[PDB]
Amino acid sequence: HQSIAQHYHERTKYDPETIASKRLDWAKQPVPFKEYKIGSAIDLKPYLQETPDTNGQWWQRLSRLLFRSYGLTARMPSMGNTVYLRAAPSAGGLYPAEVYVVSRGTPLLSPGLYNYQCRTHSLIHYWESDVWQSLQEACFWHPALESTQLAIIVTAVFYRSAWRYEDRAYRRICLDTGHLLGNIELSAAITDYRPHLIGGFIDEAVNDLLYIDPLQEGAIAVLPLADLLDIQQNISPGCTALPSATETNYPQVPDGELLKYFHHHTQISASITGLEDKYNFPFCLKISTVSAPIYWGENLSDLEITMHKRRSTRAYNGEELTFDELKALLDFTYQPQNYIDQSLDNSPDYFDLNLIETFIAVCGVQGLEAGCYYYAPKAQELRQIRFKNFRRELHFLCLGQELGRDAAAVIFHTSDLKSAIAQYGDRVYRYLHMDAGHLGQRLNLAAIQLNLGVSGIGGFFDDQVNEVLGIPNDEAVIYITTLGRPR
Ligand SMILES: Cc1cc2nc3c(=O)[nH]c(=O)nc-3n(C[C@H](O)[C@H](O)[C@H](O)COP(=O)(O)O)c2cc1C
Ligand SMILES: [Ca+2]
Ligand SMILES: [Cl-]
Ligand SMILES: [Cl-]
Repeated sequence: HQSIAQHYHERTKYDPETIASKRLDWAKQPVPFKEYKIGSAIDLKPYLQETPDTNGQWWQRLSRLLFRSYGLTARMPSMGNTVYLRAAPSAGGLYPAEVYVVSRGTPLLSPGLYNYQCRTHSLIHYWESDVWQSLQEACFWHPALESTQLAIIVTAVFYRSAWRYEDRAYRRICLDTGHLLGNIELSAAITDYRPHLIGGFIDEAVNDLLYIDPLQEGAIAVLPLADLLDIQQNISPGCTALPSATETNYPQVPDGELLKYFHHHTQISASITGLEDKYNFPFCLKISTVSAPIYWGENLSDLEITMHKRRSTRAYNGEELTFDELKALLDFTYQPQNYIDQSLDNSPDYFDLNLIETFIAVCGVQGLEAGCYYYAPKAQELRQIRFKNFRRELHFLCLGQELGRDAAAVIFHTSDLKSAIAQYGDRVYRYLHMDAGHLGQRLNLAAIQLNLGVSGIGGFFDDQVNEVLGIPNDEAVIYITTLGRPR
C-alpha cells in the first residue's frame, strides 16, 4: 500500500488529460514578508559595504551572509505595485521561505529570536530569552549546536505558495527552500561560516520555540552557523537527516486539505526510548564530463557579483552551449571538492544526495549528440540512453513553456520515492525537494557566471517524462532545470 508521500505525489502531478479541466483570489494575494509590532530592529545595511573594528567585522559577515542568501536584488512592476525579486528564486515569485536567526547569546548578539526582514535588510529581535537549550532538545542534542553560537532556521509560510499552487505548493515550497539552502552554504563560504544542515528535528518543538502558528508556518531546516575563524567551530559534518514514520493508513483527504495534512503527517516526535552510481548502463555510450573548475575571482568576488545579479531567464534564443560549458556547470554543481582551493566547501551538507538521480536531455550542446543521458557524478560520465531531438517533447513536458523547447539542455532530478521512503519515511519528500533545489541553485549560479541562461521549471507532466526520455519507471521526476543562451 502506498504511503502518504506517494499519495501526495500522485495527487499533485499534472496530467495532460486533465490539465485543461483545472481562479486566483487576488483579494487574498499574500504579502511575502512578516510584520512585527514588538521588538528591536537591528539595521544590517551599515555593514553591507566597502572599507575601512572587530565587532564591525563580525556584523559585516552576518549582514553579508544574510543579504547574499535572501536579500532583495531586483524589482518588477506588477498590477499597480512592485514585486521584489530576491537572491533566491521562487516558484511564482511567491517566497514561501522565512529566515530566522537564533542566538545563543554572545557579547555582540543578544540571545533569543530574530526574524530577517528582506525589505529593510534588518533583523527584528522579537524575543529575548535563552532559547538555545530548547533548540538543542528539539534537535536531539545535535553536536553542531554544542559548538556554535547562532543558527538560521528556515520556515515555510504555506499560503504564500498555496495561494497559487494549492496542494501542489508543497513541492514548490521545498524546492524554493532548497534554493535558499544553496545560497546559505555559498554565502557562508564567502563569510568564513559553515552551516550544518539539520533536517531531523521535533517540528512541534521548533515551531513552538519560534512562536509561529503551525497551521500557517513550519520549520523545515535548522542550520547552526559555524564560525570557521574559530578553530573550535571547524567541526565534522553530522547527521543531516532523520527518518519520520511511514504512514499507509491515511484517510481520504479532500483537495485543498492535503498540503497541511501532509506537513503535519511528516513530523518527527520525541523518542520513546533513544560508492557507485546507481545506474551502470554498461552497454551504453559513455562520455567523460571531467572538467576544469569555474574560476570565481579573487576571494570569491565573481561568486558575489553572480549571486547578486542572478535572475531566472525569461526566454532562450535557441543557441547551443559548448560541451565545456555543460561540463563546467556539472562540475560546480556536483563536484564541490574541485573548489576547495577557492575557499568553497568540498562537501557541503545535503539531506541525502544518494536518493537523487540526474538525467539530462540534450538538444543543443556542441560536440554532444542530441538525446537523453544519465549523469553519473561519481564516475563523471554521461551515459546515452536515448538518441533523439527532444525539443518538441520538452516543450510539451514543461507545460508548454518555450523554455523547454529552446533550452540547450534540460536537467531532470529524480528519485525512487518508495526506496527513499523506506529509508527516511514520508518526511523524505521534504528532503528530496530541498536537495534538488540546492543542486538547482548551484546550477543557476554557475550558468549566470558563465553568461548563460537558466530557469527552474516546477510544473511538468510527471508521468509522461519517463516515457519520452527513457528515464527508468521507478524514478519520479522531482525537478527540472533548463539551460540555454538568453534571448
Ligand atoms: C521551484 C521553482 C520553479 C520554477 N518554475 C518556473 C517555471 O515553470 N517557469 C518559469 O518561467 N520560471 C520558473 N521559475 C522561476 C521563477 O519564476 C523565478 O525564480 C521568480 O519569478 C523570481 O525571479 P528570479 O529567479 O529572477 O529572482 C521557478 C523557480 C523555482 C525556484
Ligand atoms: Ca520565467
Ligand atoms: Cl522578549
Ligand atoms: Cl545498458
